[PDB]
Amino acid sequence: GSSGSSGSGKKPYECKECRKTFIQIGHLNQHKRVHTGERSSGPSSG
Ligand SMILES: [Zn+2]
Repeated sequence: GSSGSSGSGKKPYECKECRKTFIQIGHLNQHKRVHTGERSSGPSSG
């Protein structure tokens, strides 16, 4: 099951939704906001 190639060294930041990292705080400062809402839009949805 679990698996992961070699790498993924100490990462900078880490989102909460897409759990994505960011080299610079600026790129995240804006992204973080992008996660305003649009939640629970998977099942029984388009
Ligand atoms: Zn995100």
